Amino acid sequence: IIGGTESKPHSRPYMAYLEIVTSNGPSKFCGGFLIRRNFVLTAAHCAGRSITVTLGAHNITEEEDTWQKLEVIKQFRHPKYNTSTLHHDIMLLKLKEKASLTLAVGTLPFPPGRMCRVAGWGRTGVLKPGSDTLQEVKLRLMDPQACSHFRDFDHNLQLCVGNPRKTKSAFKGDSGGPLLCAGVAQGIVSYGRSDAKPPAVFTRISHYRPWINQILQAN
Ligand SMILES: CS(=O)(=O)NCc1c(C(=O)O)n(Cc2cccc3ccccc23)c2ccc(F)cc12
Ligand SMILES: [Zn+2]
Repeated sequence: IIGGTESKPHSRPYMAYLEIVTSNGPSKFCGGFLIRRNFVLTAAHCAGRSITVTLGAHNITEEEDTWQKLEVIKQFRHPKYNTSTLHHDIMLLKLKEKASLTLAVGTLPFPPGRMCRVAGWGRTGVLKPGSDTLQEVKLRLMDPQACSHFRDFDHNLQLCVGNPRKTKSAFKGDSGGPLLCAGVAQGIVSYGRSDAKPPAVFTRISHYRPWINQILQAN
C-alpha cells in the first residue's frame, strides 16, 4: 500500500495473508479475504502448488493469540483466467477447516460511490519493502476512461481505482486484497503500472457473483 496508514490492529478481521509455494520453487505472498468460514477470495495470479492462509494477523512477523493459520485444500481458479489479458483474475480457496469467528477473525459481506478503501501487506513504494504491518488507504473509484492506457481494461469486468493526481495506491504485495466501498466488497487488487502511477486495476466482484455462488453452493 502506497501513501496509506497502518491499520488499527485487527480492525479489518476478514483480511487473509497468503503464503504460496510456487509450483517451481520458493514462496510468494498475496492478500485475500474471508467470505465464509472455510472460503477465501483472492486473485487468480496468486495461484501456486500449495497455499497457507493466516487469519487474525496485524504484524506478520508476530504470532498472536488471534492468529488462525489454515492450509488450503482446493484452489478454484476462475476457468477463463487469461494469463495474457489478466481478465477474470479471481480465485476461491477452500480451507482445510472452518475458521473460528472472533473479534480478530470475521467474514466480509457482499453500485458504489466514489470513495473506497483497500488494505494489504505489500510494498510502500516502487522499490520499497513489503510492510510487516497491515496498511490501508482511501482511493477514488475512477471512470473506465481513466484506465484506457491499460490495453486489456474492460469496464464490464474491472474497476479503475486511484486518483492519478495522488500517489495513493495498492501496489505489489497487495494482490488479492478486497476493495471496500461503504463497507461492501466491490473489488479485488489485480494489476497496475510498475512505476506505481495510479490508477490500478481491480477485478469487479459483482460480475463474478454467479460463479462465486456456484462454487459456494457445491463446496
Ligand atoms: C506475488 S504475486 O502472486 O502477486 N505475483 C506477482 C504479481 C503482483 C504483485 O507483486 O502483487 N501483481 C500485482 C501488481 C504488479 C505490478 C504492478 C502493480 C500495480 C498496482 C497493483 C498491483 C500490481 C501481479 C499482477 C499480475 C501478475 F501476473 C503477477 C503479479
Ligand atoms: Zn494484535
